[PDB]
Amino acid sequence: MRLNTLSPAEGSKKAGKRLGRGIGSGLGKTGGRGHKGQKSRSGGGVRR
RNA sequence: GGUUCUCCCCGAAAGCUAUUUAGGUAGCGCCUCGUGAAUUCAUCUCCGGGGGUAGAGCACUGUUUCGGCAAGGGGGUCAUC
Ligand SMILES: [Mg+2]
Ligand SMILES: [Mg+2]
Ligand SMILES: [Mg+2]
Ligand SMILES: [Mg+2]
Ligand SMILES: [Mg+2]
Ligand SMILES: [Mg+2]
Ligand SMILES: [Mg+2]
Ligand SMILES: [Mg+2]
Ligand SMILES: [Mg+2]
Ligand SMILES: [Mg+2]
Ligand SMILES: [Mg+2]
Ligand SMILES: [Mg+2]
Repeated sequence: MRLNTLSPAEGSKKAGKRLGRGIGSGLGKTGGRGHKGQKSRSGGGVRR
């Protein structure tokens, strides 16, 4: 127990998705939106 | 139109329905991750079923040719009260 030996529970912290950061990321160009509809646009999508 | 580091595992759709809808979107179908559960599911063999397609046929609804039977047509001639 020193200020540089404390570590979080396992599974307690998970990295966020980061869209549009290359091929390898698995989340490049389109960023998980597919091609070219209303739902791909910034602000795009239909009301409830 | 563009969307910037890496590796591992799985892996579609371009259909149906609706839409001032048709290059948009929503539910379902197909993809993924998780949880739960029945020999649940597949192929083969044997058993039980309904069919009206392929082929065929011409009783029926239609169509078609030839021959006998000819109803009855129509043509001559006299009649034509
Ligand atoms: Mg990822
Ligand atoms: Mg990908
Ligand atoms: Mg694009
Ligand atoms: Mg399109
Ligand atoms: Mg789309
Ligand atoms: Mg805008
Ligand atoms: Mg694969
Ligand atoms: Mg179909
Ligand atoms: Mg209808
Ligand atoms: Mg039968
Ligand atoms: Mg038939
Ligand atoms: Mg036939």
